[PDB]
Amino acid sequence: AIKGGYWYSGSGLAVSDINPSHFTHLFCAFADLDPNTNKLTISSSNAAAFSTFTQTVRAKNPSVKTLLSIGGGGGRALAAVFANMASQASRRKSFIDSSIQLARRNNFHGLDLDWEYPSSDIDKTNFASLIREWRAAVATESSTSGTPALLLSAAVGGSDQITPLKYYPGEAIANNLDWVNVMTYDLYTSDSYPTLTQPPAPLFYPRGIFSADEGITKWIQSGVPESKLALGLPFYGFKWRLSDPNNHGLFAPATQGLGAVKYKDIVNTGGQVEFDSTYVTNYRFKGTDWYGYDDTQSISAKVAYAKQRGLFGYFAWHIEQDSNWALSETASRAWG
Ligand SMILES: [Cl-]
Ligand code: NA
Ligand code: NA
Ligand code: NA
Repeated sequence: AIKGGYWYSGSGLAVSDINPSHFTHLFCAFADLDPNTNKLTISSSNAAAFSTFTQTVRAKNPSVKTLLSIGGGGGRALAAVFANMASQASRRKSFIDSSIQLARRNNFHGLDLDWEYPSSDIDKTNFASLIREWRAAVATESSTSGTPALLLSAAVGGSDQITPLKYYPGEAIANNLDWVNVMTYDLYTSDSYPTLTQPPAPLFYPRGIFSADEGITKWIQSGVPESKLALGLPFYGFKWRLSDPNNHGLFAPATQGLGAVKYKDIVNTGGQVEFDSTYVTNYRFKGTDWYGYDDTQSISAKVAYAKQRGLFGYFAWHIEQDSNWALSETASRAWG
């Protein structure tokens, strides 16, 4: 049911170059949360693109649905801002009201909350209040205006490796959001694990305790039904420098991390591509350069996993990182 794609406004991909044929849902990232008013705002840079996002994409795929994403991975400061907004009923009200009005005023079908991350039992309770009040406002605004109701989603931590999932209210999510975008990636980055090559977003991780499978299982255990979970797919990976170009498998000795790299830039490298079916990851190497990332095989494998578990679907972060829609096409084809 969801073939999701995030369009990151700072990516350089123009809205008119998006191919919405491979998606059911497109997220326009990100509106900003104003710390002063606690209103959802759009930067003057984004206003023209956001205001025509939906009209533009629907010219190519009229059945595609759009949502305005709010927040971002903006560090602890942005988390603080969401946290303080969520703490008071009147702040939540400003955010709720402005988010709905902004979605309507800019022809979005929905809103996507990206608070990274609730990080206390109080954050948890406030998150539940925020989303119940948001659902209530969305149902009221829809009934009072006659306008078809906004969709509500949230992007959520995808593993205890990323953030303690105990600080999400699973039951409040199940009853109040239409689905969640489970961020099942960035588990084993080259910045955090610089001395051994890793699968950064492995489906399974039998040498440890965290994986996409662990995260999905925890979300289901936490009170969210599989039919409200969308599996996250990263369109980028991480790079390491190998100690020895001849020692180039998973968990190979590395001298350091060399950052994150878009899929489209990994494919550029050529070299040798491999697929590990135990962890479900691709990797690619040339000389001492090593990349751990999702290529078409692991994308297909993750999408098949999602479909077999009865998940709602999948989403990609983010679409500009793809190469000629290769991963987007692969994921859509895998789902059917
Ligand atoms: Cl490890
Ligand atoms: Na507006
Ligand atoms: Na609902
Ligand atoms: Na080095």
